[PDB]
Amino acid sequence: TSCNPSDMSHGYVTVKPRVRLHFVELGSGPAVCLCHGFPESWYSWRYQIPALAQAGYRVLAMDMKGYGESSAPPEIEEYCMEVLCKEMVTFLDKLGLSQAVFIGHDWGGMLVWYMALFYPERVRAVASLNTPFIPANPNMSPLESIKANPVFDYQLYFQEPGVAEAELEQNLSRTFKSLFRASDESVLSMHKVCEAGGLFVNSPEEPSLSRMVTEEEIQFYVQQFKKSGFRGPLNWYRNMERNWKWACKSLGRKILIPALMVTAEKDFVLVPQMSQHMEDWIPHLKRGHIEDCGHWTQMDKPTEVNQILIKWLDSDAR
Amino acid sequence: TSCNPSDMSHGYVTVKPRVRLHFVELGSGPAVCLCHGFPESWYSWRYQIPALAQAGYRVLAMDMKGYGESSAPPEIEEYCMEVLCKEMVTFLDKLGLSQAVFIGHDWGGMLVWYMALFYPERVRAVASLNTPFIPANPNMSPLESIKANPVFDYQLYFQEPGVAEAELEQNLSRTFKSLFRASDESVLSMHKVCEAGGLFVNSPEEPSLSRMVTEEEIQFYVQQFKKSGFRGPLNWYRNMERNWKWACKSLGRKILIPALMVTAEKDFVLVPQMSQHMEDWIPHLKRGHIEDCGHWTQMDKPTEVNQILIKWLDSDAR
Ligand SMILES: CCNC(=O)Nc1cccc2ccccc12
Ligand SMILES: CCNC(=O)Nc1cccc2ccccc12
Repeated sequence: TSCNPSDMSHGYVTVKPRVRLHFVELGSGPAVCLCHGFPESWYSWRYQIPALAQAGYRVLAMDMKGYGESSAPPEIEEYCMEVLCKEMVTFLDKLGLSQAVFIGHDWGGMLVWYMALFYPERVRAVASLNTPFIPANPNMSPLESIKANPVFDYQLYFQEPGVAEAELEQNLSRTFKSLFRASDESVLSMHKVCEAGGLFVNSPEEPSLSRMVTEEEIQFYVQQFKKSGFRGPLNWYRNMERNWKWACKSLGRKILIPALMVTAEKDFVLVPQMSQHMEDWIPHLKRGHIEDCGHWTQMDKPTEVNQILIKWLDSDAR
Repeated sequence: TSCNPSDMSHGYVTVKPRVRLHFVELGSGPAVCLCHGFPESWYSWRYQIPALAQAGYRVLAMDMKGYGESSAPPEIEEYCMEVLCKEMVTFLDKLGLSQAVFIGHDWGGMLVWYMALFYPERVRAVASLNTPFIPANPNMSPLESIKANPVFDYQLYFQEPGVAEAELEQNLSRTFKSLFRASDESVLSMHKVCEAGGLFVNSPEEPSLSRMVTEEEIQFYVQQFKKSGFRGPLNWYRNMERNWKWACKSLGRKILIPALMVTAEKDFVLVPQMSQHMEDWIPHLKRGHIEDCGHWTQMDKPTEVNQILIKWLDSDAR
């Protein structure tokens, strides 16, 4: 079971005069906020939305700041974790929600950890797909940390505004077809990007459609990204100095609320090994692991994600 | 406590191609659907929305078909009880709501009774402000019943398309200032409206502001009615025979779900005596009565409306 955009309830919350956030809503019961990653949409949760609502939950699948129908200001400062988390709290206030279960993937996963860290009174429970929780080191710089591991090469390529924007916007159909693939079907070399010139360097001009996605699904991402482009989505990566300084202010405090860390076996960037020793800083931490699952966790193994999320929600969040 | 439109969560549900239903959403818990009357808005529930949300309820204040941000087709048939009720069922389906407590006023009150009558499985509990539930007599004609009562003379004036629209749209500021008044402040005589050839005859050109409303509140209704006018709202009255024929299909069946009948002492059109013997057709009917309260119930006595609704929701709807 998937989602048809015309058959969904579309909600709009003005968090700031310049910032309006779009979301889809399905089901009744406890509020469950779904936060997608880069370069995604609310549509990335298409298989989770009817499954979680059927399970007995009020699903609020977000269109993150800079994505789809949500506002996309050009400023880099507008995409730091501090302002992004603040808006999500304002989103809960304007909807009359005291608490909500926050589930995130990729960049959304990073947001949900900081939402649980800085606002535990507004987050009932926290779940993250692929993205682990690493407390910021005050004696270590955020720039040299990305330079240390060769897999985060594309991150430095994403820093300069306009450089990644022109490549990703060049051909939207080619962009999502090359990105949304299973690990065995993938051709993207994340280890070396800056030297290669771009991300779709080894990718063909007309790539084949992956087994996880259809032509209709790919074209929805194409139409959504025509509204604002890639500037807003890429700006999430351009706040390494601001995010590090804000995270160092928490230092000592822990995420005491019920947590769930879901690792993807085939994610070569957000490797399952990165999630090690997370229970030292998170006492009520639960785990989930998906075999043959790449980076696009929701699209790759929807049945496995639905099973783990529902089981954890009914036992630890309810 | 009231509602500010810019700070509200705006939801949109496309129930039919050409028909999109707008609503404001606040709070968590059981779904509470609020249905306004003629010539109103979701804003008529401005005092109820924060009160019910604070009480522990998920408030869904509707912009009824033909009002404000909701779709307004010009077809008369599009505003009969049958198609209006079916669209509200589809509204619950697309939002993933199996049940919702329906609270209505005026035409919204007539809609909620028919939602409880034909779709009791989707109506958790039913409440109505001023509007009683009278079963349709298959031997009695709809035009004969309205003509027999001198108070329903204005309904005959509302029949011919364009006639009542031209008067109500002539001066929107005058329209809402003349209509939204407490019974003692009323400048409109609902008797002999056809004889006078208009509703605003005894009413002055520049009417004074009522004690219930401010200038800011009046201007909101003006701006909302600039979008589609009065054709859609007036079409709710132009389906007498269609509503009678559909109601006759229920014949003999009782509303077995929990129900609330709230009467307004000073409503001279929907008089408290019209609600007599309602318990014969509704076995589990609870009552409410507001003294010194005119037709604009929510506006006139907000504190009393909130006290009665919350008390009943906590004991019968939950
Ligand atoms: C929080 C940092 N996470 C990311 O940058 N994730 C990714 C973004 C875009 C393409 C990818 C392709 C493979 C793996 C991860 C990818
Ligand atoms: C379902 C039938 N109810 C109505 O027609 N209600 C009314 C509509 C417009 C103005 C009014 C003014 C006073 C009382 C009732 C009024």
